[PDB]
Amino acid sequence: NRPNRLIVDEAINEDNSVVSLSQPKMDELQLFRGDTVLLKGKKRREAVCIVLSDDTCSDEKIRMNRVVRNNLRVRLGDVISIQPCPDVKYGKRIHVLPIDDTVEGITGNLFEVYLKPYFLEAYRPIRKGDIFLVRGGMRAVEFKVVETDPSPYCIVAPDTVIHCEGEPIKREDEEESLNEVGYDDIGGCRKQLAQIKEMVELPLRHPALFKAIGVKPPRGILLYGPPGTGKTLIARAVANETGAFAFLINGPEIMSKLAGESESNLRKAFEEAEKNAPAIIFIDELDAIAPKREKTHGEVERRIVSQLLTLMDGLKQRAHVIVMAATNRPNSIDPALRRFGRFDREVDIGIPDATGRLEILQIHTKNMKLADDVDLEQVANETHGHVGADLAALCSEAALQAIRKKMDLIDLEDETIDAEVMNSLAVTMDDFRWALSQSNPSALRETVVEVPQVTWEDIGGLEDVKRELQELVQYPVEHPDKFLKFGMTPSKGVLFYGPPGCGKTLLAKAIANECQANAISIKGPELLTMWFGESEANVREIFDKARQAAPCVLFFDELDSIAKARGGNIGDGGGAADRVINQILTEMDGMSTKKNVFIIGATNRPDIIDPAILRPGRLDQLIYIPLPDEKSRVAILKANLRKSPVAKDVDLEFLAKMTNGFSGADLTEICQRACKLAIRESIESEIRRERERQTNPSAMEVEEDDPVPEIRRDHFEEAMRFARRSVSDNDIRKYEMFAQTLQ
Amino acid sequence: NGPEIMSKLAGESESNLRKAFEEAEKNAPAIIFIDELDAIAPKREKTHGEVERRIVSQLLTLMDGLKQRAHVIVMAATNRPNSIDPALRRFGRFDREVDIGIPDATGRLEILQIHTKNMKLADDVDLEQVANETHGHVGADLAALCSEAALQAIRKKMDLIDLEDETIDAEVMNSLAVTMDDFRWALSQSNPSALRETVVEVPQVTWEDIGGLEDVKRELQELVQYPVEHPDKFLKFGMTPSKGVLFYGPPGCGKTLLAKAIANECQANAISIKGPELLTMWFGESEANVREIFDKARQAAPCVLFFDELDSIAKARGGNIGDGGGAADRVINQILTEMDGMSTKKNVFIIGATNRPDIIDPAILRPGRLDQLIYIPLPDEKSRVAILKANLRKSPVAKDVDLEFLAKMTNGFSGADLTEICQRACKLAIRESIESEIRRERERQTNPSAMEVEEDDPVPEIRRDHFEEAMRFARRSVSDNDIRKYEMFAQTLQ
Repeated sequence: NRPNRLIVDEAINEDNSVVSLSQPKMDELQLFRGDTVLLKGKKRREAVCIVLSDDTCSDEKIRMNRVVRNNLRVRLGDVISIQPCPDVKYGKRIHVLPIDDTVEGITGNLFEVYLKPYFLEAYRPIRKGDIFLVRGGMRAVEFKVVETDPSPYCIVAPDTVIHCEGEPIKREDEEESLNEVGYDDIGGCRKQLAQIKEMVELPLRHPALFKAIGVKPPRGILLYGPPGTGKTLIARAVANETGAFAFLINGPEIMSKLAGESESNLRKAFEEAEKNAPAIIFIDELDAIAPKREKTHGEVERRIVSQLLTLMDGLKQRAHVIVMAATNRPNSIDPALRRFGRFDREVDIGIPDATGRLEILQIHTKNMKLADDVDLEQVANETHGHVGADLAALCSEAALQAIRKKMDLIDLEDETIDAEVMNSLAVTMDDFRWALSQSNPSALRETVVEVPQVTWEDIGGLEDVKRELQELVQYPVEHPDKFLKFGMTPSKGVLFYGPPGCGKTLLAKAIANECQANAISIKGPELLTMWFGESEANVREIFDKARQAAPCVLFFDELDSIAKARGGNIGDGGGAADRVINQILTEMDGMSTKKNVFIIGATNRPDIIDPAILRPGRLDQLIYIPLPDEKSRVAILKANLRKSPVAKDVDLEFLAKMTNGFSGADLTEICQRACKLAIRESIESEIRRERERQTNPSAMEVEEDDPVPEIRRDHFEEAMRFARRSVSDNDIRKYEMFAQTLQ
Repeated sequence: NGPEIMSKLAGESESNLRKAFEEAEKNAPAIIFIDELDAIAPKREKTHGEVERRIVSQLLTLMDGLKQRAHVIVMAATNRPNSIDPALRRFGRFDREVDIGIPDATGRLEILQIHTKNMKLADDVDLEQVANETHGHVGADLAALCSEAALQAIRKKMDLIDLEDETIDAEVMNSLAVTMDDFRWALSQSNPSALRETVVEVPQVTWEDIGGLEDVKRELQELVQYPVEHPDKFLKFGMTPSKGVLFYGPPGCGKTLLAKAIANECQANAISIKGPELLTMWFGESEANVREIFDKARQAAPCVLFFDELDSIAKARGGNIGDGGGAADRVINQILTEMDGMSTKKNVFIIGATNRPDIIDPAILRPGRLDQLIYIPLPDEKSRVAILKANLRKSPVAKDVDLEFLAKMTNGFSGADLTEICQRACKLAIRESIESEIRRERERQTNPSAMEVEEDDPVPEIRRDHFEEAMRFARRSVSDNDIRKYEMFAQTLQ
């Protein structure tokens, strides 16, 4: 609705000093011809200069020299706030000096060769930060701000004095790129970024607006996350977007200096941050300054931790200063800092999922010059355990092997052709596959949080189980009003039991997928690790994480692992009590339903699970997953072969008909054996025909007809010739007895 | 400020601490506050160095030089008592201690009031309901919750106003208010900073929450109520109070629901400890913590210290046969020691509970200890009526359903089973309501009837149908063999 809130679009006058008009808009403005109009955009950098060299284009979209997009803006679709501010002072003059592309060739004076013919009767109505193109030649070189005799911008005049003693730069350009980093650059963490924005942007932009209510803003934020996730870029991008100041503190850099000099820098940091407008302080590798005091032994260490604490306690809320710190884990710093008034809010970064890795590949892949076969999606999905720095390494590896293996006899010779052939250079899928061959991910041990994609199309039947699940997880998160009306206490668990590998792990994920909620899976080996290692404190981390990421279906399978470890039902002299079970019970008893975190369990031998966990306030529910009946195996098969070709001579319904009861993994084994037979037959036929072509000197005999690009009935018939009923009837009867009489 | 003192140089640290007391002595009756004493005088086993002890010594000597003629008093803040050098916890030094604790439902209400003064609330804001459902919070979490709700209101309401710079912002802040949904959302994303600490407060459960047990009530009132009112009778007849009682019977028949009751009738605090803590101190082999509980029980008196699942450790090493050993362990020994080293004149009571009494060490039933055994039996006629009325008092109910009929149909049941029946009925009601609502919504959607008003909940309450469906799947959670075994345990108390 703001009248001067209008889009900006393409421009044709290669000189940036021109700014457009829109006569219907000029009638709205007081836009006068002369020196300058203040056209305001983002990050406070503007493109202020002479005006009215436009009205060639349509209205509602101001024509602004494209070079004022990289500056003052980012892309199209933006909006300008054009408001005149002509008649600026006439100081001495504005800086003259190039930046990047002038040392390449004759330099002379850098003013009187190429740039002099442009400050003619248009004597630079400018604003420091306006960047453009000006030359007396190839017509592509920048003109940047270096000096400032008058603080505000002016209109130059002859007879002045200029010193091109300055040198064109390039490292300065990299620094400018750091300033340039913005929301689109950082990728792979969307949900996390939204919280930081809603936390820091609103207090910053309008301080008095948030102060009027007077509620407390946050003083410090602590970011978790393994290395390489990208945390410096987040802080720099936030600072760039809020147009505020910044200050960086490196822990190792602080610790290197002398004992006496260590505190001076840390005091100066806060002092400088206090002398400016709303600013943000960043500390990287906090563990190097304030680790757990049990490890540290000395005098300087505590004498610096105390300084950090006292400085953090002297803000007073009237300075509009906020601090963010980077640390690997929460249980890695002195708990003194994790207190109110000190660091009190925490945000975890995590590990990018399949969606985020696609964004990271995109931001990195800009100069790749890819081919059609490059399927970035397939590349991203098969990238388990990588982080924001491993992907860059993978891209570099693929690119450099392309360079070498292709120009194995070109790049070795010195000649400009190298650059030329770089234009001819490209990248193929095989390069990416090969590079993925030698990729050692830096994180394959960390607990995984994400939304599994498994849908019930992946498992056919279990209708009543579907209904019960939707009752237990779906309905509560939609209509709490019904619980309020009838005063109801949600149930917080459910227990499974039945034969082995009948899809239990394939159901929990399913509900999460229908709930769009994350999921976490923990198996028996971890239970054995914390048993033998006798470290059950880890059980507090899992739950803690489950609390941060909610909702989650925390799934425990092979619950009977520890029970069977000390024998079966008879077991040892003891009963059915252990340590990890006690910690599980404690955490369950100390959890609030109002965070919507669900717990699921699984086991094959339910007779050897402690009954101490089936009382109210706990699972208190038992569900039995039976052997698949008719046409459930049909859906299982369709899921199995949906990634492999199949002919029509084979009918999955026939395979289902032949079997009279089977487990879940056995059908997968049958399909895999059929695939193995197909692969062997194809390879053998191909090699035999290749040998025929070799021994026979038929220099030209073209024949490309794969005898088996698919699968036939024969493969499945041979598979049927060797198969198992993996479960005996005695187990079925035992489960029937376990059903008891449910009166 | 402790950290402020520690930051300075070694030489400069003592000058400030001397100047503090010097200035305090130059004025009229004054008070000195030390925050985070742990930063200056921690347990010396942790500290290794020279400056640390050279400052603890200065603190002690300064503390010993008051002379009582200056009218100067000092208070210090510390997280726990076993966190400072015991030198300071001596006579002439710090000798009096006061525990702040964790605010209960009543206190959190006051904190909400003091914080909520510019909130500009609406009618629906029920601060009471907000306060009661605030377990585990402290004096700083409530401020954070207030801020979260306020700012969420600011954003979600002025999502297209506050983003534009204009004085109207302040003006719309006048139009700004807060709704209950904002508080509920804030409570959704609230992580309390204290959910593991022992709780001390007066439970509100009354005997209206459990109907029968007349003789049990009389004996309770004899054991806990009467002594705290007429010690003169004990003096006259020269009587020694009994300091314990033991329970035994089937599972979950209200044992936990009785101890609190007596506390409620006595307006005295209560503390509950369960088997998982016993297993934690067994496996962890840290029974010293057993001295903390009692210590706290001494500070907050009277208290009915309740131990349930006492047979947990007994069953852990098997049942009656168990292991080669008998019925002796470590935590039981510490319990016996602390009971033997306690004075009745502080009025602290101890209660126990268990389901399998045959596997509890008889070493604790001798005089000077519980020495009393009580059996809570299966509820008889109309006790289940009271338990039902307690169960559904937070839910609407129609008149077609008669709780007396439900009691009549059953011929003996546990305590939690009736709760399960009520919960299943509530689940059926919720499912039926949701299904009917969604079906009618789909009818309204598929039919382009732009205006068809009908607000008649088919079930804003519960009907019998739900209860007969519940009856169609119910369990007697306890078998008759257990009843006979308890009968044998009754033995012949000639």
